[PDB]
Amino acid sequence: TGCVLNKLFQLPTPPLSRHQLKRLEEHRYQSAGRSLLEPLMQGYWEWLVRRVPSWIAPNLITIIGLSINICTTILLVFYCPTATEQAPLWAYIACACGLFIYQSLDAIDGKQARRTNSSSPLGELFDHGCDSLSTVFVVLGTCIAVQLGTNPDWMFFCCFAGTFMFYCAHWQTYVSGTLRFGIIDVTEVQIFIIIMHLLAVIGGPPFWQSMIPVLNIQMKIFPALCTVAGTIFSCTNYFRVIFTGGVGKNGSTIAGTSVLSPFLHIGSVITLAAMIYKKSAVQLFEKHPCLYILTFGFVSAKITNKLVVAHMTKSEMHLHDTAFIGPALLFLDQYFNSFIDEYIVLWIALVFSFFDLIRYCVSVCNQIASHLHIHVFRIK
Amino acid sequence: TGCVLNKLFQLPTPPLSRHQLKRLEEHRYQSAGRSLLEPLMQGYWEWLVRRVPSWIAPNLITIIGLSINICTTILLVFYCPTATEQAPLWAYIACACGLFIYQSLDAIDGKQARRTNSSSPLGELFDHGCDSLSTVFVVLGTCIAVQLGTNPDWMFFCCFAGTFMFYCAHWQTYVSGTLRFGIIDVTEVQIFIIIMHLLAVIGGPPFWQSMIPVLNIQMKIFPALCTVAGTIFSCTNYFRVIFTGGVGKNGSTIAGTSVLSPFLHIGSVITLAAMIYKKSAVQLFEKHPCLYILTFGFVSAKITNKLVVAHMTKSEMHLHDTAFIGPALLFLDQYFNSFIDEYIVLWIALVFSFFDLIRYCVSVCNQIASHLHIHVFRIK
Ligand SMILES: C[N+](C)(C)CCOP(=O)([O-])OP(=O)(O)OC[C@H]1O[C@@H](n2ccc(N)nc2=O)[C@H](O)[C@@H]1O
Ligand SMILES: C[N+](C)(C)CCOP(=O)([O-])OP(=O)(O)OC[C@H]1O[C@@H](n2ccc(N)nc2=O)[C@H](O)[C@@H]1O
Ligand SMILES: [Mg+2]
Ligand SMILES: [Mg+2]
Ligand SMILES: [Mg+2]
Ligand SMILES: [Mg+2]
Repeated sequence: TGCVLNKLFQLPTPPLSRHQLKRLEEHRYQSAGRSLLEPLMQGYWEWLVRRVPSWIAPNLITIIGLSINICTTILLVFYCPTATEQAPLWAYIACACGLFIYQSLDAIDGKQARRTNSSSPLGELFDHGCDSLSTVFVVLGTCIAVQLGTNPDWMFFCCFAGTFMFYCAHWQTYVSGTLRFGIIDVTEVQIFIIIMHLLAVIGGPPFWQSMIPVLNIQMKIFPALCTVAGTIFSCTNYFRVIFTGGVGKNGSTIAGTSVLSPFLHIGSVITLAAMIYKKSAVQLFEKHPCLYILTFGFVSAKITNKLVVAHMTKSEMHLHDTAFIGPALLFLDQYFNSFIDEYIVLWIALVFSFFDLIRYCVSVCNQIASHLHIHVFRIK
Repeated sequence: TGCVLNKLFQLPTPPLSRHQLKRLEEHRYQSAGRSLLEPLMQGYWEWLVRRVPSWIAPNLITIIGLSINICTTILLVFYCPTATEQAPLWAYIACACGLFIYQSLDAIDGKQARRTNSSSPLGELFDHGCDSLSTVFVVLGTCIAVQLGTNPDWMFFCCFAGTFMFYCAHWQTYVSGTLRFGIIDVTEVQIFIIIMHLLAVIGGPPFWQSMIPVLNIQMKIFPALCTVAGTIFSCTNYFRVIFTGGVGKNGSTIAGTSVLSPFLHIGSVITLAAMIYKKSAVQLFEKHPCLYILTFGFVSAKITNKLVVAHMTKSEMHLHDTAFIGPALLFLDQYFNSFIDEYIVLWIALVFSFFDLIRYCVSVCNQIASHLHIHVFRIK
């Protein structure tokens, strides 16, 4: 049983050459900037991390974080799959508490890593690899909380903008070598999302359906308008640095590739999502919104994780990836006038994309761990 | 003018690594077998090659062959673009003479190469690269001669079968290292095509429309039935050797790749041609058959030439190639319910595929020529 399962999750060919892993060993983390709300929370997080026992490995906290986040959002998705129903109030509280636990466990893992001398390139790749998967579920859970499924165009834009903004933050890191925090970053967005879930508890659908008297717009467009305003502001800060801050030869990226090369990957994901939406004869997204976002979210999360791998190995990005096979199956199905029911194909695309993400992650983590001789979830 | 034009035809990145070209230098041509009609023509070709002056480089004869073949077929395509009209009789004679000149010039180029000590890996790549382009035009010209455009399903199968059979002959060479001639090969097929053009001169449309009394099938299906029978016979000889004749480790190819890997490339070309045909709302192939065959022919010819390159460099085949961009443009256009007229998109796809083929060929030929220090069209 263990031999077949291990063979199922290992990639047939090693994803990294021997020279990139050695180059990965020479990598040294550099970050700059300070978020607006971060200095107040540091006192809380410094208290919390000191209570964690020293024998707990860093990557085990992260996986606990994801598991709490996945379970609470999947339960919320289970109760409200078209985003029009109302779930029991305690489910939103559980998601609210789960995200607060996630944020608290994320922010202390590197403090535990420092204190215990267990900082490693595996930890950095795993952390940012965990952040990439969590981001799709938090924005989806937000969309459920505001019942944005009744207005799909706003739902489509907001969910994919968050994934695109998160990828673009990592894109800046691929060119410049340094993680730069804005005034509004992950902490402010997540704090805004936890409070929003509590208003969804207090006011329900009548609050969200109430009219804002000054603007004559529905209240549901305000988080989306905040997403528009937030995207423009965040992109402006990020885009100045990609075009002017290239440290490679002749202002190229650190890998010597074109500064526009990561755009094509996330752009292809967003474009494919747009192609399937506007051509669907059965209104696929409107009938099954949560399942669709999860399918392309795993595709998007893997593409982000490949950029992290590309960052850590100082390598080029190949546009051709197996992650697009699942969306292509959906894309080919719509080409034949939906000869098979798209809902069945979407489940096939979901299951494939999930397993393909997990297979890549397990194979990369195991290969690096064997080379550096540490265990991923155990301290020696 | 010369700097911009040279930049237009060179690929931005060198297609071959330094180690594959060195490995290409160690390649030694090996062939086995004898065709049925070849021993009688050898006496004629030995007479002809002795009359060619020794200062003519081999690759210049080949390019003369292609130019005569291209011009005569394009003139025939110019007169009969839907394959239903009748061209003037002298145009078929010119094509008949042109193919006879092609065959005669092809068969003597290696004899000239031997006699003059000018045999080189560039010559072998250029020769098989020239054969791959000529094959699409000869089968297309045959289809014009029999007016097969009135029956598109037979026209589609026969043209693509010839390209697939020719690729498969080279596929056997990629696994086994040796060119194996059958009893029915290029010589017998071309001799059958020259005689067929002369019957098209003698009998015209009434002969081709006459009923065969014993079978109750139209005469137009007989070359296609010969193509079916020929494909089955030829595939049977070829397919035994791919499955049992692998000389690599554990019966793999000489490059260590799966024996099924070349199938995916030519299969994708044939499948794409099939997708665009059956979904077209405007009956695109029936209105513009010659233009369609030329578009996918250049795609198919390049993919064959990449296999030749893959053979000569003992390298793996990458499925991702720029040659598919042109068909994909057509494929994406049909996905949006033909928002642009497919005829215009097909011209765009033709022009792109032609330039992309030429760009690849010029860049590869120039890179190898500079490394081995010979001139492609000039003997020192
Ligand atoms: C801004 N925060 C701190 C609130 C959260 C986002 O920040 P993050 O999690 O991307 O990184 P961070 O600022 O916590 O940095 C912690 C650092 O610890 C290291 N790290 C992380 C995870 C892990 N399993 N092992 C590690 O050694 C990495 O070098 C990481 O960069
Ligand atoms: C069976 N024929 C001979 C009628 C035609 C098909 O055969 P082909 O053209 O593939 O090869 P061939 O049997 O003429 O072999 C001629 C050989 O000459 C060499 N050659 C070819 C072309 C060229 N410009 N320079 C060369 O040195 C190659 O090694 C080639 O293999
Ligand atoms: Mg952290
Ligand atoms: Mg983190
Ligand atoms: Mg020859
Ligand atoms: Mg030849």
